Amino acid sequence: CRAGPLQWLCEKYFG
Repeated sequence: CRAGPLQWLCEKYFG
């Protein structure tokens, strides 16, 4: 995961 632009996305959706 891109730990900035997608960080929120990865945590929320992708666990």
